[PDB]
Amino acid sequence: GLRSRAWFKLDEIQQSDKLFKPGMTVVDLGAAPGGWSQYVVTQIGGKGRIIACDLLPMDPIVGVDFLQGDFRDELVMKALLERVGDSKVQVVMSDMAPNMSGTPAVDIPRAMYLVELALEMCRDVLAPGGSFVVKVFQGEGFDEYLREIRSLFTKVKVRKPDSSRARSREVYIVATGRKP
Ligand SMILES: C[S@@+](CC[C@H](N)C(=O)[O-])C[C@H]1O[C@@H](n2cnc3c(N)ncnc32)[C@H](O)[C@@H]1O
Repeated sequence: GLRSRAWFKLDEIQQSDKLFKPGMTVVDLGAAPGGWSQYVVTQIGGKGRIIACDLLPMDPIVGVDFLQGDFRDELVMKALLERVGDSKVQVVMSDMAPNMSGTPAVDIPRAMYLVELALEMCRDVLAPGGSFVVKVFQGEGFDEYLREIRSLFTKVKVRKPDSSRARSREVYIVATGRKP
């Protein structure tokens, strides 16, 4: 197809939640191969920009400052913050997912650690009034994580994009209005 399933999932979320506007600065976590950043550039336009990160390398995209590295490493976090600089960040988007073993009691904790790191980054860099979109899996830790997100944002919705495989346990938490 012309675009990836991931690109279509974000397009569906943009349609339901209107997260991306012209000129915004966006952080893209777990960006490879680049569908979400590709999609967001069409919305924020040439004057907006994205600071992206993934363990894997990916094709460059004009307007996207991409840093290959392990988001769990504080050194990588520091380098991402050097790319954000004093730019106000209006949206943090995370599609990070760990390598899956196939065993829930192992995969869920692995995944939950990554989304907790994404939320912590929201606390530090997401501007007041900003948004967060994050891939989360159903099951252990979901309730507590949604609660943590609801305490940091004004409105929170749980989305299951039509393009998201009904067989997959993923959902996308879409939070808006980051609190002061
Ligand atoms: C679902 S794919 C992302 C697809 C992306 N949204 C797109 O549109 O192309 C998830 C990605 O998360 C990344 N990931 C997982 N753990 C990570 C970590 N510790 N640091 C950075 N990226 C990580 C992977 O390497 C994998 O590329």
